[PDB]
Amino acid sequence: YFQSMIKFVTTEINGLTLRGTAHVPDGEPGQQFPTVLMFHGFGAVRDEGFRLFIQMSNRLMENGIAAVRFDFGCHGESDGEFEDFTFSQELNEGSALIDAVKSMSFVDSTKFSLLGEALGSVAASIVAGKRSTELTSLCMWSPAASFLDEILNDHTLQGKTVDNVEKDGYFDFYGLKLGKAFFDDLKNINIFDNAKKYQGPVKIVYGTNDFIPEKYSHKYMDGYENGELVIVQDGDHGWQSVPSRKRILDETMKFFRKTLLE
Amino acid sequence: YFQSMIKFVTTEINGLTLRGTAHVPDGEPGQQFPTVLMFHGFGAVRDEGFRLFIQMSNRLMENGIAAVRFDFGCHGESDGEFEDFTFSQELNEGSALIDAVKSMSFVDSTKFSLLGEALGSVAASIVAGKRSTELTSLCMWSPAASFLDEILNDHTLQGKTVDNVEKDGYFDFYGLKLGKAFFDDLKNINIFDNAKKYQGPVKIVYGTNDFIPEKYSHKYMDGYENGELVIVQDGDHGWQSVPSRKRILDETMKFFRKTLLEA
Ligand SMILES: [Ca+2]
Ligand SMILES: [Ca+2]
Ligand SMILES: [Ca+2]
Ligand SMILES: [Ca+2]
Ligand SMILES: [Ca+2]
Repeated sequence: YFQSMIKFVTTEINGLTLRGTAHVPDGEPGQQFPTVLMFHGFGAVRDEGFRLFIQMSNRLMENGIAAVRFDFGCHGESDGEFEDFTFSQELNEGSALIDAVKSMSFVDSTKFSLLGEALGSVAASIVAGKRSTELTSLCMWSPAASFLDEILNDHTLQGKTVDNVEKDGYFDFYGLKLGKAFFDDLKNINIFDNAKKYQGPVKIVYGTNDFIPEKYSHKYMDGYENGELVIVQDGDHGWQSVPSRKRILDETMKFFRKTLLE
Repeated sequence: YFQSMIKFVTTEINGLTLRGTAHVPDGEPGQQFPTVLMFHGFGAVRDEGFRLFIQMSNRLMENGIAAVRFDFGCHGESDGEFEDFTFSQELNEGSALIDAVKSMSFVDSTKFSLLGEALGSVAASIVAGKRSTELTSLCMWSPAASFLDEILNDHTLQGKTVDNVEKDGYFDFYGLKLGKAFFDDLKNINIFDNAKKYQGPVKIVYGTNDFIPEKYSHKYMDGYENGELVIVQDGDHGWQSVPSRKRILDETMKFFRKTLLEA
């Protein structure tokens, strides 16, 4: 019998090494656990903001659910330059990470779910529709499903103009160079028609102080046969208040207990 | 022969597992390399913001300098609750990390330096002064040396009031609880009298848009026998523009080439 452990994991997808962390519950040798794979947001890292995914991972681990989270390609400690990042490759990696994680010794291939934050929720929704028979459930926090509308119609990315990409040669995201390839690839992305292909249990948690409009969470619900939408009064995009951090962890543990343990 | 590699490392300090990443250059079996140990800022993680420490780590690694960076206790993936965090224990961990990292198999303990960002620069400056023979050189980005003055004199932590910590039991830092122990421990901290004990090469990089007042960088320089201050026009606290990111990486590689590869 081995106590719980935190270990570091890697995988190779399309020639990039993706680097991640796994939180494995207490158990006997060779035990396979229900597992949540977590997708971080745009230009974020696998910890997410202010220990958010770390706290969620430990909460799951203490309750018998393994938690795995990788840096996407061109993010965090994974290989790849942000200038080469495209959302299509994030989607390819998210699908490939299902098989990478289900191959791990401690993961029950039949009790496996996705959790997302922000753009990671958008990726999770699309991967879930394309790999619907792989997922026991799907949980989406603060989904950034407005990102196509904002960039393509309002010509901004998180409020900053995208109209100087040709003049500058890049878009400046907090000191990272985001390339033209990202913007050229946006025409290939479909969120909601792909997302409605997943008809397992879905939970969406939206905070009223999120800068993403609430209507995008309702649009997801319009397409889900088994959706639940929780509106957290005065929650924000990253669950960056003490009360809303407790709320997001509790609501999510409740959902994964119901769908992966009960 | 071995190509460069990224490996994950852990060490135990005062009952907490601290978790870190090491970037090891290309080399022969058992080769040892000049090494930079990096200290992140307050409530940050070992990647620092927007890949900052990752980019610096890879730049060093590509040039034959190993880079090591841990989450401090109560930060990132390391053990410890933020409610229990104190700066004194950060200083103790920084001291213990010098010893743990100097014993790593790929580290040349005779060519070993610290790099800091923000509060990590303050920690680096104090540890460097207390362990004045241990470091080949010291580089500080955007040192947050105002933090005691801000909390103790202006009664704010990054602009938010600290006056309710005793009544309410904690301070809310972006969803994390920061306990009274942190605030009670501030009286134990001395920055500048400790920092001036280090007499090796020091480089400070300050951006004109940093919210930390420039005067604090001059106070450090006033106590350093062998200091250099670079002032980056339009640089900010976290080096969060493409031009200022290029500048900070280039200036720091230049300093570590001089102090770790050419000396
Ligand atoms: Ca246990
Ligand atoms: Ca593979
Ligand atoms: Ca690789
Ligand atoms: Ca090489
Ligand atoms: Ca431990």
